[PDB]
Amino acid sequence: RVVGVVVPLIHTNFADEIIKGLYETTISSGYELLITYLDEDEDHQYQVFQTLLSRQVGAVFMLSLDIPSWMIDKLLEEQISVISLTALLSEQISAVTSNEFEMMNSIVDYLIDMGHKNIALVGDTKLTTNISSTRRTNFIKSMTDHNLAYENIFLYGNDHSYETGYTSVTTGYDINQLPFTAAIATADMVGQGLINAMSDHGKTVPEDLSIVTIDGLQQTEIARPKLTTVKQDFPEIGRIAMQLFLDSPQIIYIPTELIQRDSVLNLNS
Amino acid sequence: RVVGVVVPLIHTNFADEIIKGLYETTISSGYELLITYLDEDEDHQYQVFQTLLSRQVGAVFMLSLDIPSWMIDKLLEEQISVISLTALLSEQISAVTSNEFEMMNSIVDYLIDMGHKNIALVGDTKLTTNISSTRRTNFIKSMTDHNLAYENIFLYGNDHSYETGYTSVTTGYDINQLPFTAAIATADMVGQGLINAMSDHGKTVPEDLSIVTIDGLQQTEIARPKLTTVKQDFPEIGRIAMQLFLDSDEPQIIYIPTELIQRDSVLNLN
Ligand SMILES: OC[C@H]1O[C@H](O)[C@H](O)[C@@H](O)[C@@H]1O
Ligand SMILES: OC[C@H]1O[C@H](O)[C@H](O)[C@@H](O)[C@@H]1O
Repeated sequence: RVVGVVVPLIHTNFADEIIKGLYETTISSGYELLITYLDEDEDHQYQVFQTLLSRQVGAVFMLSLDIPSWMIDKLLEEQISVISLTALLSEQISAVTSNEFEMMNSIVDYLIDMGHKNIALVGDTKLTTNISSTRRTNFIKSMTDHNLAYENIFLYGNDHSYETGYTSVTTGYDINQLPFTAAIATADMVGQGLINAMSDHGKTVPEDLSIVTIDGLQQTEIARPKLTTVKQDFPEIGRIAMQLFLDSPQIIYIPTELIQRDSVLNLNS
Repeated sequence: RVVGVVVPLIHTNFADEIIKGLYETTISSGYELLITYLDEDEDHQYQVFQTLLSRQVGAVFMLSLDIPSWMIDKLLEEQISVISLTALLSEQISAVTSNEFEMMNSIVDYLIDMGHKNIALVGDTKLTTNISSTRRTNFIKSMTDHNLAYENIFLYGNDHSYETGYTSVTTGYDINQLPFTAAIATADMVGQGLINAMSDHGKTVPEDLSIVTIDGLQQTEIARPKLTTVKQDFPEIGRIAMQLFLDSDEPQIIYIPTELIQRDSVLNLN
């Protein structure tokens, strides 16, 4: 009675929170949890798969979004259950996730209510050949649904790192003449990068830039000012996913919450 | 051709860095890496052990200080190599670690050179029945080796959390009249807690409190002020532990060097 979890070698702190939930449910049901890491090297990825097959796992939980199709097919073809978390990896399998459009729309709704019109999405905003640009597309859809235009929509960045947040307002835009009043950060660390870049250049959040992040992990509480954030319930994603395996395709959505803290200015005030 | 790594459920981010090192050496030697978590429940611990020998691991790397003796013994008795990382778990096994006294002594030496005399250790400072209070003991030894006295030595905390750092100078001591001028934080997040507690109560680091942390991970770079820190080479610890296993067919301790990185969180009082 073993289940596997595949975690990217490069991941936000959210993996540990998902794993805490998976672990709670595996322990109480008589299963053990094996954790394995996945790099972007096809040959190493295959070695790993032989390690999932050869520990005769009953299920594999995927957190990545960057999993090769042959891995999912090979696992399913061995009668192993495959369930993806925080993303919809394949038509063929079930997923447990926060609802991406609802998260994004909750932020845009809020920032517009707070008087913002010119808004940036900062973090993982790139277009690629094989991976959906989920947040980029949802941001643009939500902004346009709220009757804002292309001229109000700003994008920056290739990943969820602190560095991307930091560079967005140093190399990306003119920190002394920012064309947006608010930034939606695709992960908490991007938000911290923004805070520090502003502070390091003698500016202050939220007076000089409002920020909202997605994930709502510890860093949003450690930041000064404390970051307004859409908090995901990562442990619940894990628990619900394991329970889905135990009870046996579909998509199950776990709700999120926009937590209002100290990083947004009311421009109507 | 598999090795296992046992990680505590409650861990600083040092584990990931060790795992990065382990992984690079396993990859290039044709081994695969199984990661398992360990909680405080003896019955769950035994299941984890059953998962380790049933997956026929050649070696098990231990990161915790809290592993039961019976697990180490049962693994060794199955002819599985056991090596501990960042801690010397048993006299029966090899270990790869930063040198704890050298780390602590380097920090105390620096703080005293910078004019500090009244110094706190904040973080995991508790005495227990079964786990050596390594940092507490080394702090005290170093302070007394430098001819300071018990009246100069302050302690606070039971763990390496942000909350322990934050609470140390708010509910542990009087934030308005701290009896120490510098705090040695046993983990980076403790240092972050200290910075925030000071900032939230109208004070500023380092003007009102100097801080040095142990570990030197990303939090020390994103903190403001940036934290002066003893940086451990966690990936090197991981690589060397795996290399020890690969090179083996008695038990040794291999010390991995550290370095004190001076940033923005210490004031010279002289
Ligand atoms: O951590 C930032 C993001 O990482 C991954 O893309 C997850 O799918 C997403 O839920 C998370 O917000
Ligand atoms: O992260 C704080 C401490 O945690 C663990 O106890 C490690 O053994 C130690 O090396 C580290 O400094």
